[PDB]
Amino acid sequence: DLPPVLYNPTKSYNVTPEQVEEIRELRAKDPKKYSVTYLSNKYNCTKVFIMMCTQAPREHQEQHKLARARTAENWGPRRAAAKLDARRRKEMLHRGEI
RNA sequence: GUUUGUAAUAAUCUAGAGAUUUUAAGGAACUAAGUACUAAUUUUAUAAAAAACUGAAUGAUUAAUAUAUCUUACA
Ligand SMILES: [Mg+2]
Ligand SMILES: [Mg+2]
Repeated sequence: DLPPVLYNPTKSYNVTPEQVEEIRELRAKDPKKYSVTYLSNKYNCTKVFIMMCTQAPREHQEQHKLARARTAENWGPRRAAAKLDARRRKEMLHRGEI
């Protein structure tokens, strides 16, 4: 037999051309309430696909980048260095260096 | 409280060195309790750098994409 399975995903198509429009009007109506997680669970999709059909307005996106930047300034020199190492190992991996 | 011991003044007595009384007097390094009388008392004194890796469980938020082309829209 073959060795154990580690990653065998299954693609699904649960959204229709009409439901895609509902995802667009909702995301633009209230991006705070109709988050991508809420729309993902509502239409039984992946959080990525929700982002492939529509994007939040530029105003809602800037506050997301700020929220992640404010939590980053709370890191000390020891945690900020470990975070940067984790981001470099990933880039090095895809360059064939790891 | 404890300790030392009956200060001075005054009264009386005394050859006079002294005695008696006021007198358990007057003191005191010490102990205990109480008391803010003195000192803890000058305008952001100093030091302290501060959340690793992998697996598992379980959340939040988000383009967390690519290819073709050079024009597109407005006025
Ligand atoms: Mg005694
Ligand atoms: Mg860690």
